[PDB]
Amino acid sequence: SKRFPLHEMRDDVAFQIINDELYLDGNARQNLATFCQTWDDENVHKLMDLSINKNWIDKEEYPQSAAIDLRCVNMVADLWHAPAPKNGQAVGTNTIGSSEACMLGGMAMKWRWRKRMEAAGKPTDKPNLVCGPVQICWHKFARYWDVELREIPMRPGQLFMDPKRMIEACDENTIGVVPTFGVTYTGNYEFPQPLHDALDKFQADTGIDIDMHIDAASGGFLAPFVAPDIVWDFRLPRVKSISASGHKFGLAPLGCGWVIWRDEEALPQELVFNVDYLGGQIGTFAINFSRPAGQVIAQYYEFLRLGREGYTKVQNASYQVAAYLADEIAKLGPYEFICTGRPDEGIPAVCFKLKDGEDPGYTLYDLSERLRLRGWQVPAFTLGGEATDIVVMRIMCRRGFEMDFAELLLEDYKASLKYLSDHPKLQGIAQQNSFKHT
Amino acid sequence: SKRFPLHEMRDDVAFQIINDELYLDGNARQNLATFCQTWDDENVHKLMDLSINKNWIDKEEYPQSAAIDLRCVNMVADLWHAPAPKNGQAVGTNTIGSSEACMLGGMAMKWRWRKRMEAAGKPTDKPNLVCGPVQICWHKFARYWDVELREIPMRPGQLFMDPKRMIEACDENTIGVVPTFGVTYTGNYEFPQPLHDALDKFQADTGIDIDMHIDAASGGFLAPFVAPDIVWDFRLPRVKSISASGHKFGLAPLGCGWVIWRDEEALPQELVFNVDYLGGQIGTFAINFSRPAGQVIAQYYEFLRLGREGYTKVQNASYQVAAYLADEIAKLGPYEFICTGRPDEGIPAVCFKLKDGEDPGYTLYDLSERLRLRGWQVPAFTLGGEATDIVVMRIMCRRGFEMDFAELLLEDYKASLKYLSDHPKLQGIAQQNSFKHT
Amino acid sequence: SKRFPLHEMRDDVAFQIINDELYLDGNARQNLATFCQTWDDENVHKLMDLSINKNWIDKEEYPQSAAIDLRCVNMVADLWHAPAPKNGQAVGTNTIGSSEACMLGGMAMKWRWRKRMEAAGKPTDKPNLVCGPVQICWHKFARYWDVELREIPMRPGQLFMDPKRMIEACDENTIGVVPTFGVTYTGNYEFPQPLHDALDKFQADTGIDIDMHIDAASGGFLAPFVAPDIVWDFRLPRVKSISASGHKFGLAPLGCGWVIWRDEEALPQELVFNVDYLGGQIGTFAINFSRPAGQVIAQYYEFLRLGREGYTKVQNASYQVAAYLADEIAKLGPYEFICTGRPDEGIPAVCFKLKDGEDPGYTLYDLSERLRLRGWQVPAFTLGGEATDIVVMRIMCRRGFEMDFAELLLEDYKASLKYLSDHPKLQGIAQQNSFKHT
Amino acid sequence: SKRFPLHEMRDDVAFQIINDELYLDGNARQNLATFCQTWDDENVHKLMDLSINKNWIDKEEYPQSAAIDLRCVNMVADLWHAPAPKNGQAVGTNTIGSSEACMLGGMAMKWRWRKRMEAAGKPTDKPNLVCGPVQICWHKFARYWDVELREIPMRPGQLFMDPKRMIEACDENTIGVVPTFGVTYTGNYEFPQPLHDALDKFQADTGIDIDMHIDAASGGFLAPFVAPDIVWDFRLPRVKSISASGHKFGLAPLGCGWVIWRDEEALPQELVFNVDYLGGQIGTFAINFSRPAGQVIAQYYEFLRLGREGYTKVQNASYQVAAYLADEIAKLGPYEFICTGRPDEGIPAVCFKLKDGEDPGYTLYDLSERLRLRGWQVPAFTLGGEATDIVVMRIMCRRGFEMDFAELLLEDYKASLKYLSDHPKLQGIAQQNSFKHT
Ligand SMILES: *[C@H](*)c1c(COP(=O)(O)O)cnc(C)c1O
Ligand SMILES: *[C@H](*)c1c(COP(=O)(O)O)cnc(C)c1O
Ligand SMILES: *[C@H](*)c1c(COP(=O)(O)O)cnc(C)c1O
Ligand SMILES: *[C@H](*)c1c(COP(=O)(O)O)cnc(C)c1O
Repeated sequence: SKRFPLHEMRDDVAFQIINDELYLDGNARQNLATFCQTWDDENVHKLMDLSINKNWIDKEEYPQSAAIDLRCVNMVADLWHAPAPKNGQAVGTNTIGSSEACMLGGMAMKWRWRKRMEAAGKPTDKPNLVCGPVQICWHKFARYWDVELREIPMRPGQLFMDPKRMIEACDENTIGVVPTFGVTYTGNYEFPQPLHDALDKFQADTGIDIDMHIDAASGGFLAPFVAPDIVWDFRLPRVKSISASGHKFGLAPLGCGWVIWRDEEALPQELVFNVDYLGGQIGTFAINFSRPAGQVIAQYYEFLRLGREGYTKVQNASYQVAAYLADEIAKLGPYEFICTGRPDEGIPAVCFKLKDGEDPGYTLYDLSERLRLRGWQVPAFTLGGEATDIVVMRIMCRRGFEMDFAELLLEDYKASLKYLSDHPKLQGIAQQNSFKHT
Repeated sequence: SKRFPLHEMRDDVAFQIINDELYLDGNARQNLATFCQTWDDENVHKLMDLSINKNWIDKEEYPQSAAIDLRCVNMVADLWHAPAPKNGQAVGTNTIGSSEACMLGGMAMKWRWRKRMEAAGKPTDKPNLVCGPVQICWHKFARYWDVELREIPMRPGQLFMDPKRMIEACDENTIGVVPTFGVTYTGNYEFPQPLHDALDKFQADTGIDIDMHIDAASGGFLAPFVAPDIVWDFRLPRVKSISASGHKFGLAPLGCGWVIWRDEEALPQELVFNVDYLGGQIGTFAINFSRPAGQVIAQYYEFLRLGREGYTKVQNASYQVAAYLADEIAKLGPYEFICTGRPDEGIPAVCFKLKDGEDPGYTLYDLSERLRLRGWQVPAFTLGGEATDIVVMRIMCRRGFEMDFAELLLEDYKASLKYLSDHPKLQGIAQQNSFKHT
Repeated sequence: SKRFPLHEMRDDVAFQIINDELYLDGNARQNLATFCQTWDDENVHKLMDLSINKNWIDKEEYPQSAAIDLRCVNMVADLWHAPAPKNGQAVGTNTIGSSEACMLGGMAMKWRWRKRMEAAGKPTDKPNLVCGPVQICWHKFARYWDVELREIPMRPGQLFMDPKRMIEACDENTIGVVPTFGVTYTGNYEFPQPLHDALDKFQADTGIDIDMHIDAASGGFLAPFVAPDIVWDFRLPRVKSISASGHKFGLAPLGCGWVIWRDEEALPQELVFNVDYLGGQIGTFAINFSRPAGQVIAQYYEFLRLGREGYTKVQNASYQVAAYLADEIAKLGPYEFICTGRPDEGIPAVCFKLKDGEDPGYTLYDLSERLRLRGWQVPAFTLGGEATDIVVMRIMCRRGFEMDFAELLLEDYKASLKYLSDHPKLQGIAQQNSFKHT
Repeated sequence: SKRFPLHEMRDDVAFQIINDELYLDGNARQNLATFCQTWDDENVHKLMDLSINKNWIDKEEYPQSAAIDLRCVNMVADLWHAPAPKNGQAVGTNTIGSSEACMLGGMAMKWRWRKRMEAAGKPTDKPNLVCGPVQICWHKFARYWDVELREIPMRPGQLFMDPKRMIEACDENTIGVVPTFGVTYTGNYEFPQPLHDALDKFQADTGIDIDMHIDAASGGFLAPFVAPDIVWDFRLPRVKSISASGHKFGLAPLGCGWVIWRDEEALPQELVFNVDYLGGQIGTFAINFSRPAGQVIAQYYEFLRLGREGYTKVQNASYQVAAYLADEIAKLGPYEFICTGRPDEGIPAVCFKLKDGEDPGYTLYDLSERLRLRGWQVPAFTLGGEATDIVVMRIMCRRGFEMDFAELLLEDYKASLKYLSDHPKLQGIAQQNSFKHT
């Protein structure tokens, strides 16, 4: 049970035991809380099966996996408008996910800032990072790398880091600013452009030059296709690096993330380690070492098969569903929407709360429980900062969640409302927050 | 081939294109350089295929995957003699590999050390780490977390960190010592026991109490089965944590690593982050967030199917082949062996060099090249520290590399020698280090 | 939107669309309400796949499928102690399920009765059928064939047809008595032996000769293996026919039923239809005509693979889990058990209710809902007969639901109780019967 | 050796034994006697495999299977011009085949009649059913439900139920008329419109109001696509119900039938039974209960993939081949055709007999045997009624039977004729009817 087994067991019996237990896991098709891919593609399955033993770090034994990874780095860099590479190869790396990507970005950000302060003869004893309602990976970064996290707290009417409060927290100890292009909590984009203008003025008034790292975990694979006019990437001079989750809207299977740097200068060479290989040593900047290359290969398949044309069609379908749900749900209760699935505002999500004062006879926690009985997982949870007095419901519309599935959700939603009305004693009982990806 | 594709392509054409390219990767069956699993098991393939979308961090949607992970943690802790958990669950976590596991162990060391010094009213801005010929992940750890790496260099006579030099580098700023229970370069174990005795005396003399973290990337899944008497794990009081690679001798597919802590006190809770889940929040101490659970499930399959009984047989087979090759190769040239595949000395590997002042007409680099033309990748490389000019050949004997495969290698080895003798001009031409996992 | 589609679409697109929505169906591994097979066997999947086009009624084109069906009929007849047939072939047939099998048995009863009456110059326009708490297929039989259904009502302290009330309902117009060897509602066996004794005495006293048809939908593939001493089958003279569901404890996949007659005399030939075939016409007594032979083939696979000893082990495991749950659940509340998974009393099920006048702060309907939120479907429903006031919870233990899953259920059971205790306003809200197979 | 096996057997041995004997079944590709699907589609195989455990009656655990079934009901009703449903859902149900469907239609018909007679103060103990050369399922219906079958006999000139002889058999005890829209014996359609006009006149002259149930086992999925203007469905007032076989020209795998009622009024609610489900009770009118939902899912796949335009193409291909064979075979002997594969007269079949008084030196029975030696099963059999002295050959052209298969059949046909000519003693030897689906 708790001990390492003493004796053997027939291969097929062991497989039989485990296979039967796994049916206890959900298939997530009715899970509207997660951001990760849950759609099945036969080709992706075959590519992953073929790559179970392909070692991502062994560029000697698996040269083509390595080659494909480099093409991916170039493509993502291009998608984000990185300046043309002098050597023809963009500066970036594949990672397990946005978490590792963000940490690599954070470290580079801290290193640049440090070397800069040292060149000015200033102490590098107490660095700080300015950001909004960031995902937990940034809290780990601040803690693990001894950096003071200056999180602009959420607050009624302004659930994001705005220019004014951002500047209020910036000083010579700020290694950089991290806008979240697709806030986990709500689905809305923190727009880098306005923040960028503020940083320019800041330099003009104080001489302090601050860089940006965009945590585009979700938005990095959305805006480029459905809202190209939004300027949030390398088109902005201060953006030295950007990270995103391939396994979210990048459409790759779980285990794929990306981080790109503006140019060679943006990435401190002190953070790159050379590794010997027969064809010459190659530098790597990663937290991991041995790991499978299947997700990189699957990511490439998605790029090759879809292109901008196909990604636009896929993301457009998600936004269409999200907008549909936002419009229909609005008609069923006294709700105040925070996100409505608009391409120009954020990701394909619907986030709302009960209007202040309004009491329809149930909280969102109660509604979430009723829906769970219908098989749906629609997360309800309290926000942070100075808005912890707010309870919201967030619906994520991923690939595979078609219009007809949304129609069914609406029927169950209405059925859940009718039930809550018929049984008033239910109101107020549900009090636990669901998994919200952070 | 550099920019993100503009137009889409037929799914099957995209697959066909990538599939054809992948034949350029090797299958590693004749690669005797890598430590990672290269053997195919139909059941492992099925479990992995079933888990492509199972999110390791989403304990809510995939509860059984989470349950299986916890069983593995307990089993590994048991295998390493961890003290009985007061709450029934061992303290530890699954990782992508030994690199992440080592970083988590390192940070824990750094944190325990901190609170130790602060308590004793002493500064904490100049920490250092004492170790031997460690794998690159530790060099990354030192650089990324600003810790002074005090690596005891290899030298003709002792290519490992010995008790004497270890104490010489130890002081009040030593956050801990890291013995490598299975040195990447040679395959030999750095025995923790002697170093442990030295650490107790160091405390009895200076009052300084230094702990250890065992990097058992390879050895953690070897000694427990074929050399139980070697005391290197939690049986030693100073060992507060141990890490190992499941995808190496743990026999799991690429993407699995483990780190276990002696008990709750060994892991600073300041490094643990809580995440909300409908069934209550759960603490996680990891660098990654979203990622697939298939490797954990496959690891469990190996534990269940093999048990101590099955692992002993698998590892015994490897040691058998290693010892055989060591015995037969010694008869082919003037060699000095560093590792001969002995269960009591290290892992299933053969490592040797030409005897000092002995020129047989070829270097090990030349031999490696002849073998490469015969399909084998047997790495030749220079050591580090004060042995920088020593060239060695290291042969890894993994699951799948059976006796008849070793017999073929010997025939190719002898043929390579005859060719080198018949063509003296080849001597000294090859000079590049092969991939050596570090 | 729901009209017959106008245009064609790509084969793989249509499949993709349907495949994706099928995830909305459950996998039933945590459904403890159904009696049907939910376990998966690769060999069964292969046999079914190979038989997709094998026509059960076309004995000419698919002679081996026909041969296999006949072997199954002989094996089932043998299992139920049917008298040895003169021509070497038992009288009986495969069906889609117990429903069709019961109707065939019902028609035969009605026919034997009619002929009996006609021979004695008695009217045949007012036939009735005596039974206990039968599954809905008998209510369908009564209505479709105009037979007065005399169902002995369940009542506190006697939820089954007892000898006394059975006789009270019998007369000259009774076509037969249907004991239910495994009552759907509770899982308990209605023992034929005592009822048979009553029918013998009834004949001796009134001259009325009444026969039985045993509805052994579940019990037919249980008692023969774990309680062979229970005399419920053909060993009893009045039992003219027996039916059972191969897809329940017969372990066959959905779509397999069986009905066996005592001998040629038990099956009126007026009900058999001869169909022309090259090798000679063959009689058929069935409601269906064209249909696949896959389930018959799979049933045969189960017979050959397991045999008596195999089935005994499979059923024994289910009885263990059931007895275990009954034993453990009793310790968690003021319950009165109706069925506790004892082999000598019924099927592997647990059925209970709250003790009269006892109020633990919840109804079983509330507990069922809490368990649903934890992924389990454990049906709670009101009884039939004259007990539509009593609410019970029934747990079915099928193949695949092993001990460890039962342990998990207990953990969730206890967790549900605690939640109900900490939230008393939940009491009495839930009030809808779950699917209970009738 | 016919008993229930005693010991277990290795799963692989049991599978091997059975797999090897199944090769004794034919693959039916050269069987031109059957109406059922014998074509293989990988997507249908995948869908069926995924649905092995999906319980058609458990709408609670398998809600999507249930929802898909309802879509199919609506689509088939639309295809047959059923009046728009007030509640949005057509009245009808999936069945295992046309046999069950016909019995359901038959019972409903008997009930509607009974209600009418009771209100009229007339006896209801002598019901009769008027029909033509119906398939065996109606003979079963008549026997099982005690209804007098008034079958208009086949006779030279008219091998079907004509208006005049239909009316001559109709009286106040007639529960209805059953036209066969695709006669099993000949492939010819019995046109409902002419019969309908006759029933209109019958009511005008006698006040006796008689309805119809169309047995469109084969024609129900043909005429709507290739002969839209044939008025045989709900477009006709007296048509209260229609049934058809999905596994015949509906292109679904074995185990799928359909029966649709004109409206709620056409279906006596006393024949519907309610079943409890967590989401509310749902009524069912079926003979069977538990069974797999795979065929329903596969039928939906065919509807979605093909649509009206696709079915038209598939059906046209079969008719093209039928017409081709009819035209060619006529040039090979003194034959009188009954069916020539015309879309406006019937299904894709070829039916013929030897001209009266003509003796080419062989009977169709002899020709059939010769073709069997060449791998073809082309049934030859005697008709009934007043044509008991007429022997015909019927060739069915199903999906998969391409033009080149037909060309091969013709070569073998010619070869068989030559052989018969060279061996005159063969004439008259063969005298057994083949399987003809009835
Ligand atoms: C999901 C998310 C992350 C974490 O990315 P992973 O791929 O899960 O490691 C980081 N930031 C934001 C804003 C996210 O939504
Ligand atoms: C292989 C190795 C590592 C790195 O482990 P990964 O599983 O590749 O991350 C670390 N330390 C040693 C001693 C190793 O051999
Ligand atoms: C399940 C059941 C039936 C119906 O059997 P099916 O195989 O679903 O047709 C009939 N009687 C009893 C007692 C049952 O439990
Ligand atoms: C084939 C046929 C039937 C029987 O249909 P099944 O799907 O085999 O139950 C009934 N009537 C006619 C006219 C048929 O051709």
